[PDB]
Amino acid sequence: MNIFEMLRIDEGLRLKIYKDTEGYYTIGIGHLLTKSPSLNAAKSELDKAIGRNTNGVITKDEAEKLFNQDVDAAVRGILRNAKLKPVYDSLDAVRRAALINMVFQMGETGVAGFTNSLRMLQQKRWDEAAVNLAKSRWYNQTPNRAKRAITTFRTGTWDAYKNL
Ligand SMILES: [Cl-]
Ligand SMILES: [Cl-]
Repeated sequence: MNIFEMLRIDEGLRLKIYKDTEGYYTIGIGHLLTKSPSLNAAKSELDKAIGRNTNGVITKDEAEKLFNQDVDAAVRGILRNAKLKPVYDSLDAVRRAALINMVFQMGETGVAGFTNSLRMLQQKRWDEAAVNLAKSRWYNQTPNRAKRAITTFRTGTWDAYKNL
């Protein structure tokens, strides 16, 4: 198991524009297009991202390419973030993947706001951090996915993703 496989399980793969859990236009493997309520705005962002007139539909290769870019961007945002970087450096390989997952889903800013959980993770207080992470809108709105990430942080293994 690795970050790519992990996120592919959490986000799924859709080749036509769709609305995510928050109702935002998205495509591929969780690639957010726009928070705007307009399909046109979404189609236009898609074309700009792919480099062609797509008509709201892309191929698998195109989806994977956006995915690669997005993971890279997520890692780069963590490393550039003063609050995130120290946490990430302190963690093992499996838990790093869970932090990337969260950044991919909610953005650097969002994650950087979990101050208390971040400090617990850096301290290696696994159970405590897991309880604190669950007290969030994130867990209440997408509980199954949040549970998977939280279990990951708690155990340092891929058990939550094994079977999926
Ligand atoms: Cl892009
Ligand atoms: Cl969920």
